[PDB]
Amino acid sequence: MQYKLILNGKTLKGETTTEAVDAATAEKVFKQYANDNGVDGEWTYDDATKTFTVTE
Repeated sequence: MQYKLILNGKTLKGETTTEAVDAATAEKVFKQYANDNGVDGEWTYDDATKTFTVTE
């Protein structure tokens, strides 16, 4: 119900928390949104840490 999104813009780092019931949909929407905002790197789906990380 709770996930984490860590996106490192090479020179920019930020962490946030959100409570949703559809990570599959949110994860996809956030990816396209982050990319559009200039957020790139390596994304993955961690089940043991239910946390996401992106490194430009």
